[PDB]
Amino acid sequence: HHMELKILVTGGNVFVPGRLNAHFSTVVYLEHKDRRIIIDPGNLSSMDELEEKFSELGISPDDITDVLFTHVHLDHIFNSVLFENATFYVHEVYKTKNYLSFGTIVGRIYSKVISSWKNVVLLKGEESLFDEKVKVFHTPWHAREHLSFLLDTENAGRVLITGDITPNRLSYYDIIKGYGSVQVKNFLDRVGRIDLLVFPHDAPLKPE
Amino acid sequence: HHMELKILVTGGNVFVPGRLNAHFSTVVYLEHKDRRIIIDPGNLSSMDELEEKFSELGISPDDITDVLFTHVHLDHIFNSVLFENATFYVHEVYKTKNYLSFGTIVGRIYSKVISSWKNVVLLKGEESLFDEKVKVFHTPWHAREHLSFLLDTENAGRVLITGDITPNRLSYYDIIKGYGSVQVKNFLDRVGRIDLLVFPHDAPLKPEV
Amino acid sequence: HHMELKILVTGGNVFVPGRLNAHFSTVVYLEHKDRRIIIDPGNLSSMDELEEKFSELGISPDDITDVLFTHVHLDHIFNSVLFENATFYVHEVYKTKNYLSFGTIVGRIYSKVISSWKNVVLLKGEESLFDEKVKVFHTPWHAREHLSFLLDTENAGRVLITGDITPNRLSYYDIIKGYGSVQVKNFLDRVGRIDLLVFPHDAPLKP
Amino acid sequence: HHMELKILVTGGNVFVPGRLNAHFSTVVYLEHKDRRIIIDPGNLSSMDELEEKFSELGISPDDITDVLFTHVHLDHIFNSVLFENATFYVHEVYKTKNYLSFGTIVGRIYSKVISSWKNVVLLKGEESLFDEKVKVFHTPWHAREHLSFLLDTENAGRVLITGDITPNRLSYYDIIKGYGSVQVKNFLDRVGRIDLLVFPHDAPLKPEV
Ligand code: NI
Ligand code: NI
Ligand code: NI
Ligand code: NI
Ligand code: NI
Ligand code: NI
Ligand code: NI
Ligand code: NI
Repeated sequence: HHMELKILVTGGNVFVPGRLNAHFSTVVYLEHKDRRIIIDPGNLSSMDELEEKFSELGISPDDITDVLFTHVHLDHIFNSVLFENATFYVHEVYKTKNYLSFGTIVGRIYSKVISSWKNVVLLKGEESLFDEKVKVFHTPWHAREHLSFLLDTENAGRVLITGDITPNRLSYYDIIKGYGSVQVKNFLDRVGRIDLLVFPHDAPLKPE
Repeated sequence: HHMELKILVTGGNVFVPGRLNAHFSTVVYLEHKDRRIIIDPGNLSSMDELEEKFSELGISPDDITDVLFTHVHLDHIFNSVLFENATFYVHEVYKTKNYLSFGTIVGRIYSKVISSWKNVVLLKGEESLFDEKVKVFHTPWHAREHLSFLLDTENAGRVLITGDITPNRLSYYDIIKGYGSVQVKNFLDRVGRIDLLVFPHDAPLKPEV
Repeated sequence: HHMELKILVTGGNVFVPGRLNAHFSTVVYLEHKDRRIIIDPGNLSSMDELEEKFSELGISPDDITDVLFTHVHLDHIFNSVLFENATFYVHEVYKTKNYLSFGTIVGRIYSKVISSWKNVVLLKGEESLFDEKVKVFHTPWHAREHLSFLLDTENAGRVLITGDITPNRLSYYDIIKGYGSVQVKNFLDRVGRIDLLVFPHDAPLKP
Repeated sequence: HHMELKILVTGGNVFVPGRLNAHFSTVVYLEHKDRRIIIDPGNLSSMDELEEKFSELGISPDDITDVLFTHVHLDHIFNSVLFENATFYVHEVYKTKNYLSFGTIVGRIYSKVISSWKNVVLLKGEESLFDEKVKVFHTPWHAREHLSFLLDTENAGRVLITGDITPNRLSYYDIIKGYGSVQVKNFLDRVGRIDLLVFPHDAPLKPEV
């Protein structure tokens, strides 16, 4: 039973201080057996791209069975409100944050999104999920609850969903050049040879 | 009892076909007597600006008493989900649209936003609200439920919230130059002399003499 | 001799009053005989998409022979600076505008772009260009120099490059619904049956 | 003779892979004696904001005497084409990069911008400029030519223009939390107590005690 990967959205940034916040994460779709899995469902601003991709795939949001989060930042999780039948997976320490302290307005939005998750599995890191096709790593070098996911796929080989420990190619290159996070560098060394790096705010890359 | 206007957000556009939709409306705040009124609460992408402005004003979303919509487009209405204590005002023909036919995904979002409105006043056009400080016009030259609002303010004089019949200054200039919508031009002629045009996707403008 | 169309970039809008102006036009590429033609070269913010498309096509900006402008707005014309070997086509009345009056900063950028056009063909409207494959219409319902182009293509049929008289699909729908520009509506009636509408700030549409 | 700081633009990001690149840096303006100084003139997309700030200041691009670059990335340097009378300052090792190899189109744009700089001062790091009001640091943890600038200002105290070694507040917080660049962290330790951090793609921040 093979796991197939599709990148529904490659993420990016839209940010003007005090005026515009439309960051949007990469959205990863996986099919394995009877599971239809999303990692980082993304932000509202990706709605038209997702509409198009769901239509190509012949599926509805109602068919998504499992949704995993690298972390609890709105630009990665907002679209979670679409998936009423999914089980949601997230690192347990997210429960130690007071999201209502994020600002009157912003906190209310986090709270409404988070409250919509009716079935939640809390992770610790090191789990291997979906018949060992998905390995979970606790990678708290961005947010305390941050996770990265290593995927054993048929069509794309061994794929690392980095999350925001490496938001884009430049951040990855900074690690290679030796002046980035020592923790992230050590983590990448631990993971070892992979076929594809899937960043949250850039197009993916085959490591050199 | 004077009505005071503050423009919390001047709107704009962020659109890349097939990739990015982050249009965001102008957000207008009005204080009159014990009412705290918003016209077009805007889009999620304005959340940091709104945070700042609410903080300057010393208010919370819970203090908003009334929210009016030019029309039912997400970039104007999304933030309506923040105002749990407000009465919502919208043109009655919005009920004749099937929002779930807007796309599986996009329809679901519209439906969830619209369902959050627990107290709704249905407008027809021509209403004079808030002790005659707000005049409602049915201006369906964009969407069937579209409304424009004329405000009698103390601090900004006579202010027309156009909505999307004139999204920005260039669209207004096209009317003035004679090659824009005949219906919108007629409407502006009807309204007559005003002090300020507040567009949904641009900075406001003092009109030509 | 057939004319082939490729849409290199579908345009859009990025605009925050007082803070951000990154509007970018649709960029149309046409090959006909030995001509490599661009209509509305676009804005700086399309640079990565253009790099990718030029690389797919196996061409350089040096190989572009002809560049036509719907009108002289920066989000349509900026990338003209890349095409040093091209002949530029533009409506003659652009010369009657004082671009340095656009603002000290913005005027300077217009002036620098416009000064880079070394070979210019001035159009009036109604011209048929490239062995009658491109018909030029003067459509001054946005800017006095504004042009629209009707293209007789092999791969996409009859294609109207609207320019900013209809920036996107919504503006076209407003005309269909009867409350948009009467002049644009009459223009579209005059053009008649076409296979594709190519807007400057949206994906194209089969009418 | 005091040096006055004005932040003309706070920078940001606009990036959609394969479709849109409109990153734009913070733009810093300094007045000292007869000098009108820009650090990182920014990107084309800031043109309306710059227009408005230049108008407020009562100056033209022709009045800018000095322009310094944190580094040679288009979103920081593009607007350099506006300043015909300026001396440009940049780390010498930029000359070792082949900008034509950045891609046919992108390389062309870099080359045209860089060619417009008629008077250039090549920096090495550790220079003290403008009567010692500006200290230059070689901070190559982003690009080989990358510089940061420490400013002694009258109106904002001691200000660090970080450049892209810390693009925004989150990158700075990562350093404070202990999992960011060791080199950047050691650099901030070396700089010591300052009043303001000016990031290239975010609003500035008063540092942590
Ligand atoms: Ni994050
Ligand atoms: Ni992120
Ligand atoms: Ni609308
Ligand atoms: Ni709108
Ligand atoms: Ni235009
Ligand atoms: Ni345009
Ligand atoms: Ni950089
Ligand atoms: Ni930068």
